[PDB]
Amino acid sequence: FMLTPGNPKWERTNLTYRIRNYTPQLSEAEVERAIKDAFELWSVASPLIFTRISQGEADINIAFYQRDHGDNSPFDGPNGILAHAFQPGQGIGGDAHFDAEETWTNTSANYNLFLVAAHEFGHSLGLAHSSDPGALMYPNYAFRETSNYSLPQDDIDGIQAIYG
Ligand SMILES: [Ca+2]
Ligand SMILES: [Ca+2]
Ligand SMILES: [Zn+2]
Ligand SMILES: [Zn+2]
Repeated sequence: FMLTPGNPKWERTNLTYRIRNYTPQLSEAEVERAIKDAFELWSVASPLIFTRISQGEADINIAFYQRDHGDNSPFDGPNGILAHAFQPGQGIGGDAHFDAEETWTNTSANYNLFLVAAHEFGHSLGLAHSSDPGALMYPNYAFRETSNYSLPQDDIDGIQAIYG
């Protein structure tokens, strides 16, 4: 596994998240379900608890944006970069942005919002990319059955190394 340089970590364990907007490819429910299940993989392997707020200042804000979107790291249209996240911190820290131009799905067709969100959430929690091709934290996307999905061992090792 690989930790974000500088080892940034949340000095807190109950963190809140907020879904600022949705993608019209999927229903709101399915979007909300992908995010919830994505936060839970990490949750069952660490002491972190995740609470959703409908509005207000959450620790981790989630949003789908296009090209330029205020943070100096414009997305690039279809394919290529799918999403990105900010390491732990106050402010934009912890935030996860998804490319609004992608095809978001909840099947095997590219892309599956759950596998990508669970990936972004590791970064928001302080993990960098892993060189283990089987880890969720691998640089490039790959579909894995999601129905009864759980965190690969290399990723468990990773949040464990950070949070215990
Ligand atoms: Ca893209
Ligand atoms: Ca934040
Ligand atoms: Zn962004
Ligand atoms: Zn990544």
